[PDB]
Amino acid sequence: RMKQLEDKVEELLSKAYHLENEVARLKKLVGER
Amino acid sequence: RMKQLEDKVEELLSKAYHLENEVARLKKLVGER
Amino acid sequence: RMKQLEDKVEELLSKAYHLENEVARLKKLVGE
Repeated sequence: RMKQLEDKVEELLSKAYHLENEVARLKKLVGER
Repeated sequence: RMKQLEDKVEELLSKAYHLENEVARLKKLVGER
Repeated sequence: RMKQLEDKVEELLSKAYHLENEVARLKKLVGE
């Protein structure tokens, strides 16, 4: 229970940080102004 | 409180999964691969 | 789609950091 919840939070946070990096790259690939 | 937060982490992980799907779609759309 | 995605990713991050704080407060209560 507690440790499992903590591990899922860490899984979630790394996923979110990778999503944040992908969004930044994509914005650069789109090349809007 | 424990099941409220267990449910919350599953809800956010599901959101992250659908956002990863969207990142893969946007890379295909912008010309990548 | 690009802006919609950026906004959803910002909401995800915000929600996940708030959840992390909540989980740490719960860990103080349940220990382990």
